[PDB]
Amino acid sequence: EPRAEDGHAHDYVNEAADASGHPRYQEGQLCENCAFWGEAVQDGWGRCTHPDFDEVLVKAEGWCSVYAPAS
Amino acid sequence: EPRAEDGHAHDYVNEAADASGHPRYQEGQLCENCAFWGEAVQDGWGRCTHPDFDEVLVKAEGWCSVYAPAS
Ligand code: SF4
Ligand code: SF4
Repeated sequence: EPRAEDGHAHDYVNEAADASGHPRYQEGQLCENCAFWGEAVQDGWGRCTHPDFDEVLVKAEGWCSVYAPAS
Repeated sequence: EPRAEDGHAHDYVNEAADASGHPRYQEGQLCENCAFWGEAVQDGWGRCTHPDFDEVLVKAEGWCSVYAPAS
């Protein structure tokens, strides 16, 4: 699938540091340690199970406002 | 806490101007200059001491029909 573009859904960012001034954002929060992290695919990219990112590839070091701590 | 969406309570808008249609609205009126404002908790977002806004965060440039001027 095509790689996700900043702002895709929920304020998505390919560079979590970029989500900085977001009230919900916390240091340490990445698509990688997210409860929506499907599996890795190619060169930092992976799949997000959250229904909203079903047709794009997302980035390991990225972030979105729908972020939940992995269990 | 979570950010407050538009219409949360008392005609709430995260962007003051949007309320230009309210009888109680006046240019220059903002959460940050409101008596119920409990200051920025996060960057551009603060607390509201009004019980109807107690679970959420409100926005410095927002406005609610229960606005009260402050010093
Ligand atoms: S839900 Fe989690 S994994 Fe999916 S894009 Fe947002 S932060 Fe990344
Ligand atoms: S009462 Fe309304 S205008 Fe005043 S701070 Fe709370 S949300 Fe903003």
